[PDB]
Amino acid sequence: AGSLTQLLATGSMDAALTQNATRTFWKSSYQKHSLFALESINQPFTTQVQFGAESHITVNRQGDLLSWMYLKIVLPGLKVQNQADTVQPTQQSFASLDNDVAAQADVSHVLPYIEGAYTEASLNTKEQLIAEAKNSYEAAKYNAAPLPVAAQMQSTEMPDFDYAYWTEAIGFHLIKRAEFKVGGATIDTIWSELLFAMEELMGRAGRRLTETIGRTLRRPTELMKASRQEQILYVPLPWYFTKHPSLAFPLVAATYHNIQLWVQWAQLNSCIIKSRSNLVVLHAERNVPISDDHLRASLECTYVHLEAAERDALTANAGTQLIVQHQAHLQQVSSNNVTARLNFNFPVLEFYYFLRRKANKDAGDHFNFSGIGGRDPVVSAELLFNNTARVTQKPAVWWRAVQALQFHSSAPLTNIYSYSFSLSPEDPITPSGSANFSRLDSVELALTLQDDFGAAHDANSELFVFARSYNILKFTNGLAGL
Amino acid sequence: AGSLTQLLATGSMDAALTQNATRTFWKSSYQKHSLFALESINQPFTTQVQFGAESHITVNRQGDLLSWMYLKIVLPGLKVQNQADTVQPTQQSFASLDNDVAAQADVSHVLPYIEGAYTEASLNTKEQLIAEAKNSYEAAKYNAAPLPVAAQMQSTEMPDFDYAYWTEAIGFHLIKRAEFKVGGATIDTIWSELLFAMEELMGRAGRRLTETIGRTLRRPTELMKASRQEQILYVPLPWYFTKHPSLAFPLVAATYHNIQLWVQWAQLNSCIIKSRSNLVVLHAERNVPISDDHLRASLECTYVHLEAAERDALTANAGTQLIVQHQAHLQQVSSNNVTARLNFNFPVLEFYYFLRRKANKDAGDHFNFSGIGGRDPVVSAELLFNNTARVTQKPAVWWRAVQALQFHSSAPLTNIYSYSFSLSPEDPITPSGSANFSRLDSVELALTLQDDFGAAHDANSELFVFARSYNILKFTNGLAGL
Amino acid sequence: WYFTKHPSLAFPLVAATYHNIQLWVQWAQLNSCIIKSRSNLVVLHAERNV
Repeated sequence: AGSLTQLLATGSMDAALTQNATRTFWKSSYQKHSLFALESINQPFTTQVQFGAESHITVNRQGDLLSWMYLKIVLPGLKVQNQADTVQPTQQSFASLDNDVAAQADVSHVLPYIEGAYTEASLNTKEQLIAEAKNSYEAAKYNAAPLPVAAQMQSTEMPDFDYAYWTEAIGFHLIKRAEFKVGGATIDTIWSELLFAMEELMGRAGRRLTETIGRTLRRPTELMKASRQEQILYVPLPWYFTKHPSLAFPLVAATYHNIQLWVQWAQLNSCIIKSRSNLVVLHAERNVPISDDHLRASLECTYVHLEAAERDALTANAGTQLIVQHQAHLQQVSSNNVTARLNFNFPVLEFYYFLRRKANKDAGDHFNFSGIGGRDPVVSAELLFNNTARVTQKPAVWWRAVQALQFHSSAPLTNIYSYSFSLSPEDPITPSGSANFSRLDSVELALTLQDDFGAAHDANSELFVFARSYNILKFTNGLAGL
Repeated sequence: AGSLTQLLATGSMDAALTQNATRTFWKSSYQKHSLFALESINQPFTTQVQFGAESHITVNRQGDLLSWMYLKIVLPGLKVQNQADTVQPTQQSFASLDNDVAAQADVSHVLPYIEGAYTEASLNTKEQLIAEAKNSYEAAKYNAAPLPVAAQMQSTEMPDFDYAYWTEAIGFHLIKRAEFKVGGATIDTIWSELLFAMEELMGRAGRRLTETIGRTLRRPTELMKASRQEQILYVPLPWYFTKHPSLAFPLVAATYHNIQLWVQWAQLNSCIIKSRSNLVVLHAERNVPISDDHLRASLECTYVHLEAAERDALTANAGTQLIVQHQAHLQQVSSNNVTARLNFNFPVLEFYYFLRRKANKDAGDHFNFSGIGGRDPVVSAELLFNNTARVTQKPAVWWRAVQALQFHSSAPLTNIYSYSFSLSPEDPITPSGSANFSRLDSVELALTLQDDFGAAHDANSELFVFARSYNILKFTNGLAGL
Repeated sequence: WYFTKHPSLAFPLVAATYHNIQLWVQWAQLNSCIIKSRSNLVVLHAERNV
């Protein structure tokens, strides 16, 4: 009686929701699709792959569309030997944990707050004086309550043996820059720092790229274990056509253009960290000093094979694809107040920004975007259009956590900040907002950074700003162009 | 002036995106739906439930559709007593940690690499010699750099007291096989190993089945804590009709067919691990030896009640549902080169494969798909159609991590490999690609496994291959059939 | 086989489309394939040590 009465208890308001219902929950409807197949094919680079060099590949035409694209990287296992035991000790310098430049830079900021005879003190007494000076510095700069000295003395249990390892997220770090080219024109460009920021914000829970890029979430012991043997990494290249099947790049519609991936590789000296400064780093299998020619890479592409009728239709009329392109503003930081002039073009969906200390970069911690003592490097930021506040001054947590909560699949674990003009900037096919920067005379991101950011040992810290913008790729008569 | 100018700054390209806009972001539109209610009802098995037996239930007709289905399992708490203190010590044998068959099998592979007097050595000296021999084995087989001996000596802090526990993910392990039957015909079949693989790949972040199936992510101390008291598990049965409301099984349209769930239960000896070989395992409440009749299970079904008009429409014309069925190829492995002949039928969406060492199975670690020393058991795999490479030789990481990244909600924490012909194999209502195996004369999965896989103590290791295939379930005149 | 002796005798697969072509091989017994230095030796697979 009650359940039937609920179906009868309808009024004029229910008519807007349920009158002439076009859907039922109790019967499945499905759509028929055209026939297609997927094939994954690995392809060698056209030029030699080496650390610090640029390499390119011309993408083969082994199907009708191009869907997924992965850079397959093979890194050798690492071993170490004392320089005294080596017949040829001359190698490039690597970052070493006995010379922690990041910890030395952090100590340099607290030196003015050390009370007593620091120079003559025992090692254990120096560690105590540094921890007390950190409390005095943080009280003076941040009105922080002092932490117990014992809580600041975190011994990272480092192993009592010699090692070397590939840096955190080495699969991204290796790709300093990649360019997707069609007919000799650059269609899009991606950077190591952008790839990491995109994975932090858009990386879905349970599908994080951890193993696929050599990322351990800053657990040095896991990087050491992984680095003792050969590593095979599959780094996704997040081009517009890899984001949705309807955006797959129509190879058949671009028949008269070569499709190329160009990759600028990281220098070998930046890719490795060692336990001690006096160690030589060896290729674990070959027992020779590690060299720039030990980098191996290939391109793994997923091709789509279409039925003849769909292939012929796509060849006759591929039309236009909405694309997202990436733009970069890279700036050196030498002061706590920084203004970035964002000379980006087109309808910008969103931008990301973050800072890297010189000391973190020099320590080989390339994706450590933290400030001094691991703090947030940004105090506040403001966004100006033509000297008018588009976003008034907001604290770092608003740009990092509130923007990520509103617009992104994930909140960043590092100090990555974002701002979206789009309601859904991760939707590759549905435009949901933008600001046209080609119609603004000035776009300025004004930053107030933490105290002493870009001073002394951190002179030439880096500001990264990346923007995502809409453009249109047009296919006509076997040619493709922006 | 700027924001109004952006709305006016439109050209012929914007017309394809925004001309005659059929959607606004500033006004919600909603659809009205028909009236329905959901009811969860628990039902006993029609036959006795016991370990190692087969049991069935005829599903009641308590609503118009059948939606969710959970196997509700009740396991008793476990206690242990010394065999010497027990009036009836005769029980089935259980795996025991004082007789670690998996560790003994791993030691057997490194015996040829032990230098010195192993037989006469002290226990601590034997552990050192085994860790050194592991380095020599891994250097010889994999060109691995040696790990410090202290880093290989992981003491799992096992408690200094007697215990027994239910094996990891016991809720899946208990279900050796389940069959969904309609009118005496098997509509679909699921296996323990498939349920685990499906949860690894399709299990969403924050909705993993951990507690609901007795899974701890291989933390033995948590399995021990849970096993001291009665456990109630709710194991989801992932039938086609549980995946989307429009696929709910139309009970009213199948009025003349009995709907049955058949379950083949795991043997009790495989479900329990104990600290020591000389312990008797007791039911914690009853203080009697644990026996095959201590398994309790019931079926929890979610029924849908429809409004009379929708019920009558569905009874008159339920039509056809697209269904996904599961197929299995199960093979013994006795060599490092394995060819699996996949005699699957219908349009296959995707397949999963993985290996289990005999030693891991015998140790009661039923979902440990790792190789020797916890390594990846697959070096490479190739997929052939009619002796032509459909997927050329690819390394294990491509089949495990790249395929999961492209097509699945999650990456597996265990050595589960997949391959999809579908762009969205987790979409239950939208076909997005398949390969029709009923039109292929041969489908071969060729595997190169790690060295010594399936040799000696691992003779009769297991290969599992599961496929997901499309079929159609038809409803006509109160009957249902494939 | 006759078709391996001269190019003009190559077996015309296209002309035999409705017949399966099969090679059947009867293998020698393992006991006949091996000779050893001494009667009291066990013969092992060199790689597998079985």
